[PDB]
Amino acid sequence: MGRILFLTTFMSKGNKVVRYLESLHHEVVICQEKVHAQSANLQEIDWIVSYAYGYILDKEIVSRFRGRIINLHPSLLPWNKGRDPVFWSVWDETPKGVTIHLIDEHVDTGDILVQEEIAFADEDTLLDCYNKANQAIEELFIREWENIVHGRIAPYRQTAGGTLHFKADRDFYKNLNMTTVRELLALKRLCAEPKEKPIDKTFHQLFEQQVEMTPDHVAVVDRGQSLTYKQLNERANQLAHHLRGKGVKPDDQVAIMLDKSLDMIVSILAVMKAGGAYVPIDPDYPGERIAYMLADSSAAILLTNALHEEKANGACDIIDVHDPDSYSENTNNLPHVNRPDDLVYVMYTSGSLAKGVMIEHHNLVNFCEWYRPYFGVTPADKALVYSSFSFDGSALDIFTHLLAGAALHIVPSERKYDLDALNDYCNQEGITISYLPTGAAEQFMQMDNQSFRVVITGGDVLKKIERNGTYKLYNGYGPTECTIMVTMFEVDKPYANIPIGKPIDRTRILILDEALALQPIGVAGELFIVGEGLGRGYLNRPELTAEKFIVHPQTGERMYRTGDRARFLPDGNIEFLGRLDNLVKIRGYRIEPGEIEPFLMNHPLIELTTVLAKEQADGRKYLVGYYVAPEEIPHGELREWLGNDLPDYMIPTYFVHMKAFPLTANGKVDRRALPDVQELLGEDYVAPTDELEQQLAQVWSHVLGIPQMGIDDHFLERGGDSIKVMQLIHQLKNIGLSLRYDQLFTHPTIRQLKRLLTEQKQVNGLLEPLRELDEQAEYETSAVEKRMYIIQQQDVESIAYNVVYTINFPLTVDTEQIRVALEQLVLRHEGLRSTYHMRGDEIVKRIVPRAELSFVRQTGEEESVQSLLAEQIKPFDLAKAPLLRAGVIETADKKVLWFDSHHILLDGLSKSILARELQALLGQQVLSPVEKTYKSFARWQNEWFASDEYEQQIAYWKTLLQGELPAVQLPTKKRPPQLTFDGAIQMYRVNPEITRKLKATAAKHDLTLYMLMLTIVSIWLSKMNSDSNQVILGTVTDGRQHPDTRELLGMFVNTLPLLLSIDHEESFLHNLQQVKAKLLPALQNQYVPFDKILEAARVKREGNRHPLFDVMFMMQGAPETELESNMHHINAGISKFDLTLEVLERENGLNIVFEYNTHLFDEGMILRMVAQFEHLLLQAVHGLDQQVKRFELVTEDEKRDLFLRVNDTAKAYPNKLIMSMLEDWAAATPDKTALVFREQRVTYRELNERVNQLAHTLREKGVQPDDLVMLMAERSVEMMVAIFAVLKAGGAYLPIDPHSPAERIAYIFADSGAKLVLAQSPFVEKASMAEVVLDLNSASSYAADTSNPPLVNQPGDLVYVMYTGKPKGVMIEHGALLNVLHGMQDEYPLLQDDAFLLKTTYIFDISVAEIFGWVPGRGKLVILEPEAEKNPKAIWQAVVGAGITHINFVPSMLIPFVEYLEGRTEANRLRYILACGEAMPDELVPKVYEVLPEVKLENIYGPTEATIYASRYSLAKGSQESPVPIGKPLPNYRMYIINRHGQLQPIGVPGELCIAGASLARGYLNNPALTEEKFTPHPLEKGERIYRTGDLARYREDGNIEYLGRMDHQVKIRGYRIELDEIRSKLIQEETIQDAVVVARNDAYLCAQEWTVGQLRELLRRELPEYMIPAHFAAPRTELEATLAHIWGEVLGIERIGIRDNFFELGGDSIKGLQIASRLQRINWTMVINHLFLYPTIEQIAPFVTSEQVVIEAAAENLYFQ
Ligand SMILES: *P(=O)(O)OCC(C)(C)[C@@H](O)C(=O)NCCC(=O)NCCNC(=O)CNC(=O)[C@@H](NC=O)C(C)C
Repeated sequence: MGRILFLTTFMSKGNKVVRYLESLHHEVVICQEKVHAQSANLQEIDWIVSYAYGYILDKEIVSRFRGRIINLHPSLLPWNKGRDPVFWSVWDETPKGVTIHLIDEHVDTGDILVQEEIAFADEDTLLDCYNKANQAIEELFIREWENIVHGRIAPYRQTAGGTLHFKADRDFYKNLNMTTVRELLALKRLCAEPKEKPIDKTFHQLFEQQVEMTPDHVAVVDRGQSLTYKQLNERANQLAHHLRGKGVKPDDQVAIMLDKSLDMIVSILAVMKAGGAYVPIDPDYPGERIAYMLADSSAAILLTNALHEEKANGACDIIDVHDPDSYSENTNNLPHVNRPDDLVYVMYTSGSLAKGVMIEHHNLVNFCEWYRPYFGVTPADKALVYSSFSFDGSALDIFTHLLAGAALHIVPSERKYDLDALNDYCNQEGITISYLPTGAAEQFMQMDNQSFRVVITGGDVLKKIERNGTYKLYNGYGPTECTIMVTMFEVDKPYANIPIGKPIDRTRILILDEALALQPIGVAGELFIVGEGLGRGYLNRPELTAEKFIVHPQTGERMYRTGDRARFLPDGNIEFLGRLDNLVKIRGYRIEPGEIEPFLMNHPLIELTTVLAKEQADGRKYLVGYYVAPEEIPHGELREWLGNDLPDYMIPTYFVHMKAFPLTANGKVDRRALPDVQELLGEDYVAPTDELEQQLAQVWSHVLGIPQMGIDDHFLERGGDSIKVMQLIHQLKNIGLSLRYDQLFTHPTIRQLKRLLTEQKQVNGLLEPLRELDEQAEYETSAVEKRMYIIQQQDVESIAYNVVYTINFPLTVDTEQIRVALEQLVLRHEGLRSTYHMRGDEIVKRIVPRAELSFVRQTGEEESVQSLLAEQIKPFDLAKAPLLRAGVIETADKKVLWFDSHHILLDGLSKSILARELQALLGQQVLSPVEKTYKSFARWQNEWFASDEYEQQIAYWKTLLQGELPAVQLPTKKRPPQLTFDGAIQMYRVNPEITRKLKATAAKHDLTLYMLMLTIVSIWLSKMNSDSNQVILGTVTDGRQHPDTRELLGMFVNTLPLLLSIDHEESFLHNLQQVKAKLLPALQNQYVPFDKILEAARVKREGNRHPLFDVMFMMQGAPETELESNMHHINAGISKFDLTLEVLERENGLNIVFEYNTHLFDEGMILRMVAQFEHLLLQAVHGLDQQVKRFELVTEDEKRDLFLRVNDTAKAYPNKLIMSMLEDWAAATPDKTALVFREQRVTYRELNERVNQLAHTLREKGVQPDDLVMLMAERSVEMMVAIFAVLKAGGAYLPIDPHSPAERIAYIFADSGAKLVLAQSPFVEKASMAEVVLDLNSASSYAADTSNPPLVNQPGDLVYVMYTGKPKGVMIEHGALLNVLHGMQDEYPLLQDDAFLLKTTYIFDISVAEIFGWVPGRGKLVILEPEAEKNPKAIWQAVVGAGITHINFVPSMLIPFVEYLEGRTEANRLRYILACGEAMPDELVPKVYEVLPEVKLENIYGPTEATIYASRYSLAKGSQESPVPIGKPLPNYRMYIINRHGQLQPIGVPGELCIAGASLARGYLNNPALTEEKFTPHPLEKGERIYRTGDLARYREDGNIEYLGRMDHQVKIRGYRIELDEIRSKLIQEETIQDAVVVARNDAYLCAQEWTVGQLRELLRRELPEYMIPAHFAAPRTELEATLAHIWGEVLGIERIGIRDNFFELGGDSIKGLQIASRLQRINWTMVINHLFLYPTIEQIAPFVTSEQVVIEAAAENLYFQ
């Protein structure tokens, strides 16, 4: 032992490490603050252990305790030294690990003691990586601390190079903690600084270079006149000489007021050559505007003519461009005075006076030097100067193409607006490339153009892509402040939101938040531009330039504040989402009107769309949808068209039809000339006509929050939920009318609702208030409160039903104001002051006046917040208040408020109420005191349980949940024997777009979003349950039966079992309506407690699963407060059920949370399932009229992973047929041993020559290719001589067992119709009814010619016909046999020194692998004596004597061969024992490797219709494979597992195995019907055939297939499939291995050296589920067991309970355990309820618990009053 000073600052004081040190009987002194060398915290201490310790230790301390200071750093030092190490281990892509090192004078550079390499998953979030890393360094310390303190570990120095980081180095990569590793590394590439050459040129320099390259090329074309490059250059130099002499210096602002002409191009280049920048002034601008631009530009010279000279009013030195005295005689290039950082132009932006944007030379050059190579601009191109020279569009028109040698065509403003004339000019002049603004483009795309090859657009949101031309379409984005454009996208596909593209050269785009921090990919934010497009700024306006042109506080880079919202897509392109301020609020919903335009244009008749937001003086804002179409479209039609996938507040109130959209002169839609409309409520508004219709409309207005409802307005499509329907019903009770929850979906408008209720009379008393209970000592609990109490008492140390939520606050929030407000809520709500105790056998509640809240204040870092939180999640004692612990973890950037409650208090609605009231109290707002208490509701409901309605509702579940309920066997792992509540979480986010389509679809078809998701979940579960027609799942309801309990803090949620049906042969919409028809009756009987529902159903209690259902589907509405939207639910590693799906509406989308049992599902299994749910969800929302059968579960990524891991087996194999190999080999090695029968040896030559003779004798009998001759012979050399001779002649051999009954051979005589029969002498008389019968033992049936007969067979000719219920003839071709032989030879090679054993009967295909397995490789075939296959002695004698290396065994016959060999030590040459014919016992693998080491046991599978084999799995000496897979396909084999509808099944889901490839059979002989049934073409093979095996099989994660039995011989007990092999193995593992086999009989029931009677059930109970226990195969001892029998019997209701009786079998539940424990406490016995689940028998549990509470009698006995 020794004293240890534990130094931690951002970790806790009670960590696993400290407690482990205390467990070793150490004294751990913990200091969370600074320590000075003279601090008493440094005396008598032997070690110093640091762990997330802020502050650096003093120098004297490091030297004084040298070798005794130990730090726990969560990194693989030397990598990521310092702060935030785990995050930097990912972002900098460094090695991952953890290090226990020594402390030196520097930051984590000391010598290492131990180090471990941890691995992060790409799909793990950063927070997941933090927990994994911090746990690894803690467990490593627990593992090595003793080896350190005892000096058993030698410190080693660090490998040289690594990384160091500090505290503020992550303040930009925040907001990224929930982002996965792959998505983080992607955002890195998409937003990290790339490595390029700078710009050392100006435009005139580059233009003067191109002028020398294409001097005589036409440069500008105005009217019919033209100008070449040299002529343009010389005319500009003349004017620039005159300008520079007048007094133009760099950074001057010479203005130009000319119309589009040649003189404009000359003028522009003259200013730049002189040295200045040109300020374009439109000659048509107002006079005051012209003067402002001149005054602001500070221009002394004006380049105008005589038409626009008087528009200056003596404002500058006018230089007429038509006066010859304005041009010099110098046509030589001027001397250069400019720099790449000089102004080139100043264009003004009238964003409403204008602002002069200043652009420099290097900005334009970077754009021009990118434009030319991007679009391939050649000197052969033609572009038009379309845009006015007062906009940056003309810069792209003029400057980008002049640097490429192209020709500019000046567009007269007389045209330009006539897009028909522009298409003419473009066609008759061959214009190839140009830039058209968005509005003009979308109108030009309706023109027949053949000249353009590239058309670029940009300015407004581009939507239309359908064009009448062969030109490529490009979309661009960019503000004038950043040159012209910064991103470019090629419009290839149709897009809803056409991307603005990827950044251009020397330009980087960043999507940031309001704090200028990096947003994750997909999350929107402000577009920030960085690169060589950023100009100097605004002219004479430095304040605004500092506002938009900012330097980054963390990157030091100059950025432009675009003010636009955008998001990065995964591909790399940027998607424009709108302006950050142009968001309008319609019906209280902030929307972007531009999101509606793509849906309206998708209408078949609308070709142009623009949605505008207009306002009325009253305040209300309305959307107007302007559309261009051939004629008008009905208003309702447009409301229907948008209603298919848009909510109501985004459906415009008014629609305006237009012939053509007005365009501004800039090329954009006018958006101000668009006609106006008019306070009307629309055309679909029908006002109430009766008193009841107005009464209902006001109730509808109150619930849905919409004023002036319509008679034909749909409740669900205007915001109605389930709670809104129940509100409507309750508000109608106050009126006096009764509406059922189902009648709303059948009457979803006020019109129909009136017709239903107008015949009803107002009844009083329909809504009774809740009576407030008078003051009492104790209060009775509710049924759900009792149930939560019963659950917690099973394991009184469980956190499964603990409710943890965290909220991240800014550091400005007073931590005490939170505590104060939380302490107010403890007073306001009696639930926070309620304590639950037990009075006898009754659970009661007691309210306490005041309770003390636990508010722990801590300090932590980002990589410790979770582990600081995880230790605060401790069990609750339901007898102690406040039942809610809280606290605040303060980091350097946030304050994490946390609280932990119990589900007996905090349900879903209680969390929303608590967040609402905390946000009010934190806002210093008043809180009107509460009015009702949970004690009142409990009494109300406990009384309602004795009503008549309750008896009606309990009959619904008794008449429904009784019978053989559905069985959902999800593809899980092996179910643990007990119950596991260990779990994890995976999340799937549905984007806001699909979320709208899901909601709009549900509303359109009288459904809620919950009903729609429930069907998708039901279909998802059904398809995983082998396409079941019925499923069972669970859900949760609010449980607020009395309407006065919606503001109370308590547990109300009730659990409902949902029995649903899915018809795969019908549409999604059909199943959607039938799901509603099964949910609504359940919601009408929803208030029966779940424990009573189970009892009424008379359900089992199988310990491997949960009652009634195993999967739960929950849905919570959107957050009502902002404090609620910023809350985070914590799982803490608990899964209450096998799988839970919760759909949470967050941020206009859907966050679907997958809570799963970690013992039943892996991370990869869940990742496949969340991807399959998305696959079905997208398939369904886009396939409503489609049948559910046509939806596929497997994803394209799973289809391609299954191919690569399984069906990628193609390998080119030689086409030399097996006969030609015997010829080729015999000629090479003629006297080498080929056959060995008994003690005689045949050589290749002897075999070949003997085979040749019988071949010639066969040819003269009419043996032609694809002719069949039957064989009746036993194991001999003649059989081998026969078989090979059949093939040499050209035919195929048909094996016929010679000892077959005459009826069988007659059948195969008829079906084959074959005439020839090669038989042995004892069987010639059996072939009596043939034609040509030859005795193989008579030299008459042989000939003299030892010559090899000619080759007459082709790779597609039949080689044998194996017969298999009347047998059928499987026809096998040559190349089929050649492929399985080459594959087996490539896998299990038989070489020259190796051999085979002929032991399988030739009426079995496995024999063929022995008949021919030796020919490739030139081995030998030892022919086992006939009937010796049953004698393992004779078998063994052969392998030892002949050196047999390849042997085939049926698993049943390998058992007697593994025996006998037990003990024998004779040497062996065996190499492969290939097993096939039946399922391999899991116990045989070790038995084989024990008796015969060095052998390689291999399990092979293959039907006769796939030659011989098809799949193989190599068993290893590890002996750990319980499934015993049949394996993966062989070379050029492909296997598929399909469902009942022909779809590929995913991993784990069972289906029918199917085969495909080269070694497939040609078909059944004389049975084309069966050939068409079992050999079918399939889209998986692209029209090629597949063989239906008829065997059930499942895919494994490895890829190896598992044999599940024949589909027509499948055993199912109560729906669940039975694996009878797993039953026998669990029965054989005992000592008495009688090896009894289990089989199923029908009465359907399972039946199967010890007097085991019913005790074997107890053995098969702790390993197998009750549905896989074979049905057919009182002695209380002490006073304790005698007592236990009485309490059990009295509670369970059973008489004479004996020990060794299963408590749960006797009807036990977690409720009856609490009763049994309660009765036992009053007699001072102590039983733990969890022990009942571990020791379900009395003799088992009586010692393992049932301790006594010691009673004493003393203290003060005698008193003496002095
Ligand atoms: P015993 O186990 O032998 O007897 C059987 C019974 C019926 C007693 C027992 O098995 C039982 O009660 N089963 C049902 C338990 C159940 O349904 N628990 C679910 C409770 N609801 C939730 O966990 C989720 N509800 C919420 O409101 C959460 N919202 C989101 O998570 C809150 C935590 C906010």
